[PDB]
Amino acid sequence: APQEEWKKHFIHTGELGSAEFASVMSHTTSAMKSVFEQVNAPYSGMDPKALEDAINAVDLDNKNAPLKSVIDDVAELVAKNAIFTQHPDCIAHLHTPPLMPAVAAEAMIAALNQSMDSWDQASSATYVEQKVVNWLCDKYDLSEKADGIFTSGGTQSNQMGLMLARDWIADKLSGHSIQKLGLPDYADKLRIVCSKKSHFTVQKSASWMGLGEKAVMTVDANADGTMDITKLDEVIAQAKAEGLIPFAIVGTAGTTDHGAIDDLDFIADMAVKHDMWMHVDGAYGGALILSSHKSRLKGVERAHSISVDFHKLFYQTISCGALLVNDKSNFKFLLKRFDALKVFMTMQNVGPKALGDMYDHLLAQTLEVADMIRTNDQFELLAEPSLSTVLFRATHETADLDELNKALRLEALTRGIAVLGETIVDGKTALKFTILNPCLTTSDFESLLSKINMLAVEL
Amino acid sequence: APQEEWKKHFIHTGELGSAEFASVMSHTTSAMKSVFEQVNAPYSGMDPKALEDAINAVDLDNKNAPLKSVIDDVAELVAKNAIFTQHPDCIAHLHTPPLMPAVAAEAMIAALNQSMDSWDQASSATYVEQKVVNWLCDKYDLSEKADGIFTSGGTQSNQMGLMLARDWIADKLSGHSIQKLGLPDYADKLRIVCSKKSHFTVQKSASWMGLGEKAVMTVDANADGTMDITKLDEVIAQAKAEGLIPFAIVGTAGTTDHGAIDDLDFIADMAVKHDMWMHVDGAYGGALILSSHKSRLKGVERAHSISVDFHKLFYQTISCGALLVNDKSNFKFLLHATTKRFDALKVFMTMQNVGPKALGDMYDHLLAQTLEVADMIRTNDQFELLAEPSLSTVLFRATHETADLDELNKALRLEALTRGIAVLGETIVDGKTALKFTILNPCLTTSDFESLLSKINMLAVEL
Repeated sequence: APQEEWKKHFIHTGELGSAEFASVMSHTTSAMKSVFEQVNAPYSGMDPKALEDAINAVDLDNKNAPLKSVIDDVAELVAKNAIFTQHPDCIAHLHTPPLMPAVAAEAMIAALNQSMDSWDQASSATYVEQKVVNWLCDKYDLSEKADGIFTSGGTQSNQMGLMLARDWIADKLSGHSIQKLGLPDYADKLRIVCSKKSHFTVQKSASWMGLGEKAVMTVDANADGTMDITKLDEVIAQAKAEGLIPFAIVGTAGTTDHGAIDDLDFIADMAVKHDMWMHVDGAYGGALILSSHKSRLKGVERAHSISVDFHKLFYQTISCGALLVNDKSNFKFLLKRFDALKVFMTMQNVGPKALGDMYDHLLAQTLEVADMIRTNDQFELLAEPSLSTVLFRATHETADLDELNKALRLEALTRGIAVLGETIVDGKTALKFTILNPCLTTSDFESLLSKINMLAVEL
Repeated sequence: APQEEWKKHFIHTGELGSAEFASVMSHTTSAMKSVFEQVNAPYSGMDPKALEDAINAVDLDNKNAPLKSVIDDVAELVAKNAIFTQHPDCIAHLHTPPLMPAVAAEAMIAALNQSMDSWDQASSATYVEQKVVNWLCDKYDLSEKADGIFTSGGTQSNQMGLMLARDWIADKLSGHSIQKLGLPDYADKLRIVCSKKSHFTVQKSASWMGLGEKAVMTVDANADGTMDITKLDEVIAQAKAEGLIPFAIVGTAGTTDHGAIDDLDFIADMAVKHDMWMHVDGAYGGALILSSHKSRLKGVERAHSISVDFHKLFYQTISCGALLVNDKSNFKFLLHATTKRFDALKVFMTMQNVGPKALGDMYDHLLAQTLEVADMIRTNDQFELLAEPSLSTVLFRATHETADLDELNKALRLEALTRGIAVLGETIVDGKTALKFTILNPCLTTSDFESLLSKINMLAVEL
């Protein structure tokens, strides 16, 4: 009935159909510009309980306010108190400050609202995604039978590559269709091999697909975080001696805490020797394929599958991930948002070389930051960097450092002074920088170390 | 290292830090306005081979062009040749024209780039998501113990609801942790009961979680698309009598073709009698909770789990879905996506702006209009109505005294698409090719439908 009133809530084609659209989006842009301009820390420091109370009090039933005012309210309450990856002291996790071409692509994705499940919901988008996927297969130097699909991120990609592996091995061993029949009777013997430092989405993937955490067999890691190749075949051979069936092996290209890259070529050799599927978790370090350091990923091009997550080191907005396969017939076992537009635009604008130069810069800078910590007597460096993470702690001659560094991390977060990672290294609490922003200077790091020390002094 | 030239590629905080950002976004908003203004059909009608060739020819290596020109190029090649859900003649699928508040929300989501997996990556966002979840649990009248989480949409929500059911039943029967141990030895007996018209993500869900398509036990559907509850008790009793373990049942609130709503209350009573998990797939008709037709979902409040797709009839941009559970203790099975986006902002903004009553009013409208369109087809000798509508879909076909109708209706559907005249659904109804309207846009008029049927007839006359 009052359809004329409803027209303002929607975009329409033809003359004047998008005037309100342009007005509203111009308004949202200015609102966000004002937020960014007034940000002076990674977090506002607002009491999380007070923030929670104010959000909980918001009226979602009888407010019915003009959209521009709802945008102002969200700017003020939501945006102002968010975590600003764009601030130099937000430096904890694989949580990327977004690239401009991805933020622009999102504006077009939203307005078009294409659905990737069929051509007639995603005409030009279907071809864009395939073009990006084709280009990706070329960058990782995959075979002529290679293909890929965009997913929600590294988690869904890991789960998909491993679920492909699950169906692949059952078909191999006994021509058994898991898709039609469920898991085969020997499923309880199947085992996925991975490092102690691989992402927990390996165990989670195994649970989801019905094998359970018990299906995951770990191999000891080295001290730099890499899988220990001198133990690998032994773990596989002992399993087989016990009647177990190692069917998949996960090589990690960029561990979450160390940024370690497994020996992919040796892992690929093991996959050949023992007839396993190699899945490469390239969520973090897969971006190095564009850099001067591509050689560290040698063996990746031999993978059965590879998870690539663009919303980490490619700086794309969440979600943006792909799963690649060396042989697209493996997609037979399996027989949605336009996130590929982000990568399509990025590569035309910033381009792959620039991205690689950024990563070269990040690796060098991370070495420099380790050196800064090493020579600073209020800190202790806890590992030598492998990629763009730094592992370190505040130090004191009498204080209980586990206690100090846990308190430190949470205080810095709560006050909005810095957003720092926290892990265990060698049995000790470590703080973590995950350096992603390629525009930080040594003075940023110097100021960051000083903020952290000033907090340590008070605890 | 050219850190000063890289600066242009990123937003920064403080004075002048977001100047380029504003300029680029304003450019992009302008480019989309131009696109929308020049759009005059659901699809441009460009030869798909030509469009694919042009897209494949794009340089992703050595172009390295200024961002505004790349934006111009994508507007020209990608946007201009997209499927426009905003055009009245785009009317095939559960593919929604986006609500303005969802589009504005995406701008803020993209700029903040919060990651929902932890508070220190999503500080205000975590509470926004929980607020919206709590609100949803109210709207569906769930228990004091209810909770939910946002997902990528109906597929992920279906898979998660049924995976929870899978772990729930192993825990109940033998205290067996599927999380820790994998499927129990009796897994081969487990069965999920659904109708012949349920979404195929039930079978796909079963395949993903290790049970296989053979785990799905289908029950006959009535002609109107609803589950036939006539033999449902006996089908379950017989399965159990054979040593099978029916552990979950899917009630569909809005089937894909008919828009039929299963008798969710009786399914819930089956689940009490037979000790099963009832999962409600409300990806389509879950939205009716806000309308005058809420009564049709009676029984939804008793579900063990409910999937809700906001990017369908709630008009949110893809992705925007959630899975609700009546007892949050059931989430314990999940506890050992990661990186997930702040989609809940869309609903949070939409309910402040449009609000639930206005959406309810839109749905009342859509149900009435669908009946009106069915009537219009009924009294038009050029078409044959193939089902009485149940929600916002209409099933019909072009008719002719001698022509092969299966052939005619197939050809006109594909031709309407490739010429960009209309985006129409196609299905099978009583073994006959049917065309389909999925009416979603609440702003369409009688004259839109008259002209749409006229456009279709003219295609038919030529075929």
